[PDB]
Amino acid sequence: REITPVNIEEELKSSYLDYAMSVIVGRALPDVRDGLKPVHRRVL
DNA sequence: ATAAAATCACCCGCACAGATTTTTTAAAACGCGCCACGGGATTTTTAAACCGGTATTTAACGGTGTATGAATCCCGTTTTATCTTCCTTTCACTTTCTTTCTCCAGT
Repeated sequence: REITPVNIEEELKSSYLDYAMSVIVGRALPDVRDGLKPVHRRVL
């Protein structure tokens, strides 16, 4: 209800995995077909 | 190299609150002087003590029915004891400027 217990390990793992996957797949690595990051493609 | 979140100076007019800065004014002070007042030595008069006596006026005493003084419990007020601090100060160190001493190539 208003208060629900949660273990710290699960929260840490979920949040860090989400952040790491988002950063790896959508911010820093280029594509092999056109060699562009998402920001470059959006600007163009 | 991509993301998340932040910070400061000045220009132009106008109205007002607060902080210096002259300017004026009333109190305190100084010097000189004179006459109002108090001391000293006589006259005069009256306030209060003393004898009466009488005629009131007060205070001590015995019942009822309260209003308040000491005790307890709190909370804002002011004192006092107790921490940190920025400018003064020198001072050994470092840095930076000024003069001097050679080198030294050229003729």
